[PDB]
Amino acid sequence: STIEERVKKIIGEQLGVKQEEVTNNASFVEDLGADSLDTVELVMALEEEFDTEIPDEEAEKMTTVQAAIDYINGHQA
Ligand SMILES: C[As](C)(=O)[O-]
Ligand code: NA
Ligand SMILES: [Zn+2]
Ligand SMILES: [Zn+2]
Ligand SMILES: [Zn+2]
Ligand SMILES: [Zn+2]
Ligand SMILES: [Zn+2]
Ligand SMILES: [Zn+2]
Ligand SMILES: [Zn+2]
Repeated sequence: STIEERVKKIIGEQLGVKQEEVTNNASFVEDLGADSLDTVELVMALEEEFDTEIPDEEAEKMTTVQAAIDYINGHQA
């Protein structure tokens, strides 16, 4: 599985959303129904899956699926 696939799987699982709905340009809050808890638990799930830290100032701007994919691809452990 590619990093795109693994990031999308974690997002779908954390947010209770179906894969077909996790499009690359989807907004976590505006398309995938993320509530405030979801935002911190999603960051935590990505950090744990990829063994990487995400600074909160960058999480605040990480508002789409592609933003999360690009962060993870760009910070490989
Ligand atoms: C706990 As699981 C179904 O993402 O391996
Ligand atoms: Na795919
Ligand atoms: Zn899984
Ligand atoms: Zn849905
Ligand atoms: Zn949208
Ligand atoms: Zn951690
Ligand atoms: Zn940890
Ligand atoms: Zn760890
Ligand atoms: Zn951490």
